[PDB]
Amino acid sequence: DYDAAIDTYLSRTLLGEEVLRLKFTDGVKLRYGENWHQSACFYKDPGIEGPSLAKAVQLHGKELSYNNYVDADNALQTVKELGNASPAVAIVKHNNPCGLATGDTLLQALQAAWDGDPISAYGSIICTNETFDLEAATFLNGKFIEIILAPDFKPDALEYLKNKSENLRLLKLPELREV
RNA sequence: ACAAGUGCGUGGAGUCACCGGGGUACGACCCGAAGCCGGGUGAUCUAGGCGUGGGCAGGUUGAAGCGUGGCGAAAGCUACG
Repeated sequence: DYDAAIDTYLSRTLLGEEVLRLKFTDGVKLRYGENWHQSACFYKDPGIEGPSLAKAVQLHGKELSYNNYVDADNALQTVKELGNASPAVAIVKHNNPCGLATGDTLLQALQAAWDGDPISAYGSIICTNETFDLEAATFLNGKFIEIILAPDFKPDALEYLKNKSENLRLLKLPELREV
């Protein structure tokens, strides 16, 4: 690190050619890639930043893969543009947030996005802006989702989904409603 | 029960007493436990429930809430009271 700094600074000050070192430490192999012979491996960053996939817990659900991470992040970015305040949600398929909603009590918003896309949908990445509740949990029942992101969850809700479903990659992100 | 043998019985001595021994049942030569069961007694102690009262020197710590002030484009972060 020390030396890297000594490089970046000097290359930007003394001379002009600037050098950007990257922040990709602690690795983890995933399933594979777009195809079975396309092995991808997530490399977390040591940076303490804030809302990021690095700091998310897979309560239950088979190991997330390439596409998973990708879309999940796109979703996160979508919900994070609206900056707290008004309740909001989102969804996404093949790197395409195809279902943003705001509204009041999530319920409506959530389903309104499901109306937005009632085709492809099945197997998207719901990205709510706060905790999920049974109201719409029963709406989600049958409507296959790949991953469900959320700042936090409610015990009964969490349990409910957990046992009922057998695929939802529940990946609520501890404290994402900040900078 | 057919027979043959055999068992028991048969040519009159028992019965009623008094004084004794002994067996058996009853407390049974005397004393010696824990226990079992019937009907009554007890919550002045102690355990718990309830009603209605009494009490806890003097200090310490300093949650939420509230006021003012900082740092911030906001998001938000933060000091003291």
